[PDB]
Amino acid sequence: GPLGSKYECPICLMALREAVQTPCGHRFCKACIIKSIRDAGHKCPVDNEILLENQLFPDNFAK
Ligand SMILES: [Zn+2]
Ligand SMILES: [Zn+2]
Repeated sequence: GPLGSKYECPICLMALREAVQTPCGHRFCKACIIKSIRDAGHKCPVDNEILLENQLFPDNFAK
């Protein structure tokens, strides 16, 4: 639809579910990134940095 993502998961083009931040600094949905790294390869699709499941940390939005 509208073009212009604001903290969005490019994998599903949906708003971030549970928001898991990578060490790369990119936040993805807690499932989309997992199903992209243990299925295709361990990388963030945007910029191809090596991403591991244990390296993912849910973002604290309670601040
Ligand atoms: Zn997603
Ligand atoms: Zn990245």
